[PDB]
Amino acid sequence: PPRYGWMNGQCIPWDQCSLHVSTQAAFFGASLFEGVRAYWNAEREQLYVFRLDEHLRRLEQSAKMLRMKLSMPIADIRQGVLELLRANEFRSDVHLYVASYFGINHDPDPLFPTDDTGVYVTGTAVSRLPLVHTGISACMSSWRRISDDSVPPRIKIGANYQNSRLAQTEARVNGYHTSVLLNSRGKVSETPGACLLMVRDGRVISPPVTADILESVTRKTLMSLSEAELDSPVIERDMDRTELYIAEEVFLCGTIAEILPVTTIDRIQVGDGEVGPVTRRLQELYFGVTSGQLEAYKSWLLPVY
Amino acid sequence: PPRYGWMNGQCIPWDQCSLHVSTQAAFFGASLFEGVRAYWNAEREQLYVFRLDEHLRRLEQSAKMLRMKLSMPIADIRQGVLELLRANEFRSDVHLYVASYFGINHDPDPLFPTDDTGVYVTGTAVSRLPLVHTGISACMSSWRRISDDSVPPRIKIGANYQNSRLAQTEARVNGYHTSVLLNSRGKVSETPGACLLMVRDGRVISPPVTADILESVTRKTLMSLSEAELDSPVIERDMDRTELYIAEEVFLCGTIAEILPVTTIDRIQVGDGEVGPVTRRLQELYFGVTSGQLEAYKSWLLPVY
Ligand SMILES: *Cc1c(COP(=O)(O)O)cnc(C)c1O
Ligand SMILES: *Cc1c(COP(=O)(O)O)cnc(C)c1O
Repeated sequence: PPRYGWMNGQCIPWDQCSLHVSTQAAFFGASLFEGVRAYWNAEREQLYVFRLDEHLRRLEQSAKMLRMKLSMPIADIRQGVLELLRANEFRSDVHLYVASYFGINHDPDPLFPTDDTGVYVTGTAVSRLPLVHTGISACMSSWRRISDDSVPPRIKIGANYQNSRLAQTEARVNGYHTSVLLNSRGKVSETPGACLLMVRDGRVISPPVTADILESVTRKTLMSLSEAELDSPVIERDMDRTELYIAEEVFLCGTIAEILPVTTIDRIQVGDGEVGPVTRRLQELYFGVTSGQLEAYKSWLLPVY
Repeated sequence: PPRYGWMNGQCIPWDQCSLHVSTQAAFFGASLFEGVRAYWNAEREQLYVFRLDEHLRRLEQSAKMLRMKLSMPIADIRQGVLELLRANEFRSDVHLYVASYFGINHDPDPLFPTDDTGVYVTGTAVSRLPLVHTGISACMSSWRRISDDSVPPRIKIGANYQNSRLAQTEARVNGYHTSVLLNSRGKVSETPGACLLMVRDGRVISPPVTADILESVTRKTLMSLSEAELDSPVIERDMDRTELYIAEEVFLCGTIAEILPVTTIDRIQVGDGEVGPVTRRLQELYFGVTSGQLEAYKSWLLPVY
């Protein structure tokens, strides 16, 4: 485990990174959060946080819809990420959670938000799953994705993961790495913890932001890279379940997930069942960008030391 | 605030009733819980927990769907409720939360449930809102109720309250005590924290358990009372929004809510705008039962001292 976490402006022993059970955060999962990765480059001896700004922008914007006042400005939270990476002396890849959470209730009504707000940042060392090279199996879920006008999947909040937990538990129980949820219009949305893209007739295709998905930072990154580097704009259109059986390639992306090739869906082979060239190409760009090997994209990276 | 709470088999100072931020409970709101009320009877000097068994039965059954192993048997949790009421020396009405929660992750996948499980019980003194006598205003919500095959409202888990928080925040922002959500079939489901019933053509009517509601203990109680005492079985049928404008009465029920008469919906007067006779009658029965004044129903009550 790591030595420290960071809460409300200071590093503190990991041991005592705690919320009272009566806080809205602990009880309801009412924490708005961002997953952020830092990538270690051995040649150079540097750690690069990836697109922290896009993450912080999304947190601040999501806080509006929740009527949640940030406990401190995002600039200070940026400072926090730095303090935390450094206090733990991480010399490898790191997964971070940066959170703004509701605290103790200020009101007789327990379902109304409070003004008592805090922030914390957690990081743990991680390394790349061999599944990134191998490819994974997915199944279609029996669960339907939560809807925008009910519990918006566009807000990355602790509470919104129940829909994910059910889909993901079922997938694993049935022998798959993950599953694909249809939304209430019967179209492809995403996977419990990652956006889904496919290749058909030479084009990269992904569901639009109205398909009940989170608007992934990694998704947006791949869209830019496909456009700028492969001269292949990603087409955002609704997708059907049965298209995945005929696509040339399918793969998933997100901060934690990185880029995961999907080689079987419900045990049907995607294309010829191998990791596809577009996937590989996008993996090469993405790993290149995040580790700081491609100068053109350097302004996405925050050096830590 | 109360002096103690109860966690994992023991009373401990309220101050240190805490979860680590990395627990599934803290982060996702992955706590299965029951609201339970204890009622103080001044003549007699006794505290009666109401229908604890029905609450414990629902918790254990809900734990199955979540693949959550109870940390201890329900009999021990019953013991816990007693220990806690007594350690705090409560001599008035009490609201309790009894919770089984997921702890630290045992698995690389953060969306898969762990076997590290605990339980806790919280209680605070409360007293009856004057709104029980006055009646409240409701509005129809712009938010739609979460669905069974997405995030089941039948499971009372921390995480499932986001849908409630949004509806309830909006209600209060707009000058109402609460709101009524339609489900995805466009029918009446419930209110953020209470089931809804109405009276039309002399009959008490409530949405069925397939309208995306929690199967309320208070709901079931009122159904028995209406049947046994008023000779008026509650009819369980879908209800439309526009029926509430023409009903003779509307009222809400749940543990925390008790029985709340609803005298306006979207500022339209329900019936003649006064608390209705059926509501009053059901309030009299319900307050009679819970405080231990009606011997016929004594076996619903658990005496504490
Ligand atoms: C966080 C998340 C993703 C990944 O998005 P990023 O912004 O790339 O981290 C995808 N889907 C869901 C459901 C998520 O919560
Ligand atoms: C707990 C709850 C109720 C009330 O049910 P009881 O079993 O009477 O306590 C009603 N609706 C919702 C959404 C709830 O979570």
